[PDB]
Amino acid sequence: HHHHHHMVHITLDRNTANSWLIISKDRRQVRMGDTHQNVSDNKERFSNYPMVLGAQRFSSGKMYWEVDVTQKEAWDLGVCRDSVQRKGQFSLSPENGFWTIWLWQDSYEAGTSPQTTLHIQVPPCQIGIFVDYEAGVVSFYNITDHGSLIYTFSECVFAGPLRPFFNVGFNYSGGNAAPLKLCPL
Ligand SMILES: OCc1cn(-c2ccc(Cl)cc2)nn1
Repeated sequence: HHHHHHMVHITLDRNTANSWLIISKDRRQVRMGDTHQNVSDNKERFSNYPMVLGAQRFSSGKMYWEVDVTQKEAWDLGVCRDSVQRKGQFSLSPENGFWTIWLWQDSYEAGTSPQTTLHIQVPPCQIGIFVDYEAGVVSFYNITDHGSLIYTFSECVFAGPLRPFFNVGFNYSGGNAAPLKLCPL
């Protein structure tokens, strides 16, 4: 792909984070804490899952960023509507305002309803995410495998501003403590 030139500098929004997340001072890394991180509750925080949004909102144009997932067992990445549900249980689907892929139990899947099996020969250490607002496209790239395509959502009905979306996943196993990191341009 040749999307690298639409690179944008993404930072995480502390106020949206689940209360167990630890966001780095530069707002470029997030990981699961071993306890509640001593923050007040608010209507923006994801309550049920270890999720956080980017601060940036996109309503036009072409945007590209990269996320490091090295040595994680589970995570979700992509974009979502600014107005997604924050509280209670929900599925990651375009009907609920999410355009995402994930790793879970040694398989990669796209957040369609129902979910779609992905075919990845080279487990990614870094994922590239490309959004074309006008075209209604979200695409995912395997940076470890020379930028190979993972998945394209097309005919997307965004229906509002978009925010970068992150889930560091649960760490029930003790093997999923590693952070998500926004990679430099
Ligand atoms: O480290 C064990 C661990 C804790 N969590 C967890 C689950 C749900 C929420 Cl809302 C917050 C944290 N996941 N794994």
